[PDB]
Amino acid sequence: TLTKHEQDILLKELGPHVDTPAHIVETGLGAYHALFTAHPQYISHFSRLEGHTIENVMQSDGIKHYARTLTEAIVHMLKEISNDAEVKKIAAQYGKDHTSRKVTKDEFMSGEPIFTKYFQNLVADAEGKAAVEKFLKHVFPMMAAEI
Ligand code: HEM
Repeated sequence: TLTKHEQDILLKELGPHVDTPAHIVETGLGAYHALFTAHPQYISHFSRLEGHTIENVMQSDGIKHYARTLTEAIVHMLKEISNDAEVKKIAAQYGKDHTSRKVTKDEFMSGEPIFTKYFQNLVADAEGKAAVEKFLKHVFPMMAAEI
């Protein structure tokens, strides 16, 4: 798992992407955009997005809700990453929050490489890009266990 320094560095580099209400939504939007471009069939699995296509999903109201809650969840896990017990608990709950019968463990897990590339591209440098991957590779399976 992340060392204290890796957590600090990642928080620093993600900070300017997760500060303002707008940036928090913006960050989440990009992640889902990447996800739906690779897997447009996942769109209909998000209840608020039903009927949208990849052509128009980014303009829905629903995607802003999802964008906000995604960014918030990622940041929350990052902030607790040095608390083994807490991050495990938070991660498990976020997995459980994926109640929809439309989403499976395997579908969830397929988002890992996509979110990894996205967040790596979003952060500034090599040290942050490596920390992103270590961070996501660690937390994806934690959440998926409860899906
Ligand atoms: C970094 C990894 C992820 C995190 C932290 C995350 C977080 C969340 C959170 C917090 C919610 C609840 C939002 C609410 O109603 O309050 C949610 C919903 C959802 N997520 Fe994720 N998610 C992640 C990855 C994915 C992936 C890759 C998929 C695609 C398989 C996915 C599919 C869904 C679906 C279908 C919902 C339910 C939308 C609803 O019921 O309205 N998530 N996600």
